[PDB]
Amino acid sequence: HMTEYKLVVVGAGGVGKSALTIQLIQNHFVDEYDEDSYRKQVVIDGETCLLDILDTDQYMRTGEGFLCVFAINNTKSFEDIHHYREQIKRVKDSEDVPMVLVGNKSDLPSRTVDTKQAQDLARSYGIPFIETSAKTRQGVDDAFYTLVREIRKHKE
Ligand SMILES: Nc1nc2c(ncn2[C@@H]2O[C@H](COP(=O)(O)OP(=O)(O)OP(=O)(O)O)[C@@H](O)[C@H]2O)c(=O)[nH]1
Ligand SMILES: [Mg+2]
Repeated sequence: HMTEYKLVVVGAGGVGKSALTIQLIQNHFVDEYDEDSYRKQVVIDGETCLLDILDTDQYMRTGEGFLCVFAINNTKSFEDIHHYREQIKRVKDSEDVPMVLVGNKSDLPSRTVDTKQAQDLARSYGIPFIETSAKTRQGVDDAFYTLVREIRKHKE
């Protein structure tokens, strides 16, 4: 009676992958954290979805959609997005994998990646860009829901 979506959250260490997932799962922001996956049931456009979420193998090759996360005060995390996308394109053998680019930590003032750099990168890949804060919860639902919608756009 519900539809499963297998989602994988990738990106450089420290960008807030666990925090974003924990925000989705328990509606709270964890300052310090620690080895498995999470399930969440959520209605998205009138469909009961069971999200199966891996934070950071089986999931990489069977994942249906990817959140590619960098932090907006970590220029290197942003630069490394290319490596994460090439990896995904390799291990799914397609140039057209459901994916959302997420720029996390928007609450922080120390901002070294501009919204234009990020908009440019996402436009080049043909994917949505969503800005988030795991701390304030801004954008978190939006990122996961938009990923579900990209998966649907691609396959039944
Ligand atoms: N201010 C702020 N801090 C955040 C945010 N997201 C995560 N952090 C902090 O950044 C640090 C790293 O967050 P994690 O979720 O552990 O990062 P991760 O990407 O899962 O790191 P790995 O699991 O090592 O790959 C932690 O101290 C978090 O509290 C955010 O949106 N805003
Ligand atoms: Mg993590």
